[PDB]
Amino acid sequence: MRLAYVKNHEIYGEKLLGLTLRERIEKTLQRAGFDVRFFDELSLEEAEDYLIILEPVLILERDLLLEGRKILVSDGFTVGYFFGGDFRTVFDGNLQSSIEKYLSLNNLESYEIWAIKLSNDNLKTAEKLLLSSLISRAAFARITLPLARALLRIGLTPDAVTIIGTTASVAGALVLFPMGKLFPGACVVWFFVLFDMLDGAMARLRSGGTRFGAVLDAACDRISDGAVFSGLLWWIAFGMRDRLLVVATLTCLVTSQVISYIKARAEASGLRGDGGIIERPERLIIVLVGAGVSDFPFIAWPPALPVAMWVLAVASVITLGQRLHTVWTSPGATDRI
Amino acid sequence: MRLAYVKNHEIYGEKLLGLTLRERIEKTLQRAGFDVRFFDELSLEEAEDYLIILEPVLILERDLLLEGRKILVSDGFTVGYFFGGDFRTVFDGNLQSSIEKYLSLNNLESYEIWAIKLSNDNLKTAEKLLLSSLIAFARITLPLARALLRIGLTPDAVTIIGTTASVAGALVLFPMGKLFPGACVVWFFVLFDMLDGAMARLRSGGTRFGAVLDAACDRISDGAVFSGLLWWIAFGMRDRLLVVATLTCLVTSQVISYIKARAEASGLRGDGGIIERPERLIIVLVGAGVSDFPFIAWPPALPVAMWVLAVASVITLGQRLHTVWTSPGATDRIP
Ligand SMILES: CCCCCCCCCCCCCC(=O)OC[C@H](COP(=O)([O-])O)OC(=O)CCCCCCCCCCCCC
Ligand SMILES: CCCCCCCC/C=C/CCCCCCCC(=O)OC[C@H](O)CO
Ligand SMILES: CCCCCCCC/C=C\CCCCCCCC(=O)OC[C@H](O)CO
Ligand code: NA
Ligand code: NA
Ligand code: NA
Ligand code: NA
Ligand code: NA
Ligand code: NA
Ligand code: NA
Repeated sequence: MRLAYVKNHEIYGEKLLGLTLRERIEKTLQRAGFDVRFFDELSLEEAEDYLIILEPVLILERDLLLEGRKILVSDGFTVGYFFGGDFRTVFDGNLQSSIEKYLSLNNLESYEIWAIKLSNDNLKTAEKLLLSSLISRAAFARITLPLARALLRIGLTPDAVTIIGTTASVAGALVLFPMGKLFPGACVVWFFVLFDMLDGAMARLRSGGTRFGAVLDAACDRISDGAVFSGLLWWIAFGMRDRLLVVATLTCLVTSQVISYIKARAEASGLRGDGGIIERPERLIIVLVGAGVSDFPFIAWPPALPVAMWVLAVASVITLGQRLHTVWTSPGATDRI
Repeated sequence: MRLAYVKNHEIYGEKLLGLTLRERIEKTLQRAGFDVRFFDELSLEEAEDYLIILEPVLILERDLLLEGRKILVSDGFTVGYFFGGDFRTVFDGNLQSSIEKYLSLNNLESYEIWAIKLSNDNLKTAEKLLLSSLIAFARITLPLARALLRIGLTPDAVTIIGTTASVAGALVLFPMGKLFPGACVVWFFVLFDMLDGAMARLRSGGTRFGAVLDAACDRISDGAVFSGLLWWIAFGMRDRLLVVATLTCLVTSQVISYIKARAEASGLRGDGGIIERPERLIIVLVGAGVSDFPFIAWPPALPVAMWVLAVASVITLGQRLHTVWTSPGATDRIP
């Protein structure tokens, strides 16, 4: 049903980390559900999908999801094409002319794949990238990049997007949470936290960000977390009138601020301060899911808000210790000044 | 290589200002480029220079430069000997006679250094002289630091103790409405946490970890102060507008410090602002204390201090950000 036509190249005969690039790309495409056909002159068997790979490439993605009609790209180089079966009606023997005709007749999008075009002079980089791949950031890039392109094209800048997302998140948190609309507040806050995350991709498309932009993005993270926790606290203290839960919420707020501060300050002194069980994404998911479940339409479970807040509280205290341990074990930490 | 042979003594195990005299003289001589070897009977390893210290001594000089053949002295007392490697050819097992022979065979000059020969009955004077060497503040802060070091405390321990005591004061006294005693306790133990700097100066000089810990504990103390105040304001006073002002103060106090830390982590500046941590603490603590002052408390001091602080904090939040924006290299593109 799915055929992957790979053009034979000289470098696919080279070995890399025990296996040849030929078998490597073959198994990679087979994992993606493709039947692999190497070729020198293209003969289009009847299929529903065609993945045609013309340049020699090492694919660095484990899970490859291809749909629609796309041009696969990698660092600006056009790796291959993902066409429908209808391309057989346009393929007239001359591959370049058929490809150009098909691109003129159809709507195609670009598909940024984590891969590297193989040449005689970059195989060491291919080895390094394969090791990096073996340890989804690639799927994150493949989703964020078109949105970043669109936002840049309508005149937005990465820092502007940071401020927009942070302002919308604080507005949602401080408006919807105090009046008890925990589920729509959780949705709005999550949407605009994801929105604020786009500034990095936008700066990558501008061939570079700035240090001020990074500092602004992080300080805005702190502002947004403070606002989420403050709006939840307002609801818990004055809506629910729950003193124990206020204790948990104040603990969550202060500890999340200090957890981020430890990493920042350790790096300011030239040390490490990262780590911990609960970082910002897990922290936001636990509190927002707890708030959303507590106000879910029709079948809300109100105890989800306290359970999330208490678990996070303990999970934050522990993290605060863990990061301190990181600072304590960083080289030069106990060095005398 | 140059070897410093120090004769072992019981008194080198005594601690002065947190560190032992053995470790103190060891680090001092290592700063001078010597490999330090403690001994009771001398075995001369091969070296280019020999620094022989026989009496127990505290060296009070930071920069010691030894080049020729010399006799180190201090106020008439012979501190040590600086001989060449050729002393290995004259050492016959008995150190005093070999030293006298080497002195008879060579011409040496007396190098007057700043040191003190240690005895059991002058350790207090030696500690006072060491304190003079390492550095009101002098009458109150330094003796308190010396006392805290003497009972085995270290700077990081005092940081944690002072922060824990201030957090306890804030979280016990403020929520039940005891704003004046809470302000007193918090101020006292913030000063206590500040004693960590003097203790580090008296010891090695402090660590990067210590600096990071002191600052993170500052953040914890500020969070606890504002949280106890918020508890009282929300459930004791039932004043919601003042609660928004207090939440603004809390969040902004965390974020203001985070900006500076994060900018410095990026190699930029982030300090400044109209209201810094000492001013913030003075404002909120004075407002709470005046609001709960004994006999004739003035209730409006708490809200005025908070709202000012809120307005003063938000502005500060911008200023530091502007500082980051104007730091050299801030807006440079990173390829
Ligand atoms: C500084 C931001 C303040 C602007 C807040 C905007 C809220 C608009 C009102 C939205 C509808 C909420 C209705 C409601 O039930 O609560 C009203 C409440 C104020 O009313 P009152 O009870 O104080 O009279 O409303 C509130 O109390 C809002 C609670 C949020 C207060 C916490 C502010 C913390 C700021 C976070 C960091 C700031 C960035 C520098
Ligand atoms: C610009 C700001 C202008 C503000 C103008 C004043 C507004 C009204 C003041 C209310 C404070 C509450 C008054 C009564 C509560 C006293 C607060 C307090 O500290 O109480 C301690 C004591 O334990 C309690 O019994
Ligand atoms: C580390 C920073 C995060 C820690 C955050 C912890 C905040 C909660 C701590 C103590 C509250 C103690 C409550 C003491 C009793 C309440 C007094 C009260 O307000 O009672 C009002 C009364 O019911 C009608 O006027
Ligand atoms: Na951002
Ligand atoms: Na920027
Ligand atoms: Na951000
Ligand atoms: Na209650
Ligand atoms: Na301290
Ligand atoms: Na230290
Ligand atoms: Na401190």
